[PDB]
Amino acid sequence: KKKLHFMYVAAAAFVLLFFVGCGVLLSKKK
Repeated sequence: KKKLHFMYVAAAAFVLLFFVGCGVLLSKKK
């Protein structure tokens, strides 16, 4: 469970780079 608290939050910070790359995809949808 502790892994979901710290080891996880640390992920949401890095993995964010993959979620931000989709931003352009949405703005492209027309």
